[PDB]
Amino acid sequence: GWQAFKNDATEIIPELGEYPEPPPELENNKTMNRAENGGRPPHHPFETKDVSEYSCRELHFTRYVTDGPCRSAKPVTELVCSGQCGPARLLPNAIGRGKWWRPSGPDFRCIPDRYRAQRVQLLCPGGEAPRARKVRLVASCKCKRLTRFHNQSELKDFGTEAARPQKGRKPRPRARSAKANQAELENAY
Repeated sequence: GWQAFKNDATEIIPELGEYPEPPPELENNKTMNRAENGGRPPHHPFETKDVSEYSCRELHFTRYVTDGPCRSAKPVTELVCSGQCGPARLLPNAIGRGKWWRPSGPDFRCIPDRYRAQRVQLLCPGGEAPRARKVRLVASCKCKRLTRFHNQSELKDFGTEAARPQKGRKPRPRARSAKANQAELENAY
């Protein structure tokens, strides 16, 4: 006996189904805003003081004086002497072409004037008492030219010093003499 089999063809026609189509995935944002500024500084005109009188001008200064544990309740006025003037040139004839002799050393200076002694009132804290303080400050001042004629001068000061030895010997003055002399006195007939 024998044993056989029976088969047929074979067709492969699958339908499948792999169509993955998911939704999107992104983002989109915007931006918008506003701000404000500020700037309103002060504004004023310009100015300037000018002074140039004759003679030596008077410099008025102010400062607070203090002496001890107390202090001046108010400032003090001080007068300083300063300024500039001319050589004051004015002759009855006024000449000068190409001949001179006198010195050509012009100078300028102002002379002092009456002074003024002011009294300040110093106050102390809770514990001490106030105290007065007098201050001698110039009251006036005038500008008077003056020609000097000084000379000579001295400045600086730098010197030195050196010391050296000193040896030696005295001389040797030698000399020997001899007193000798002949003489004849043999007379005859």
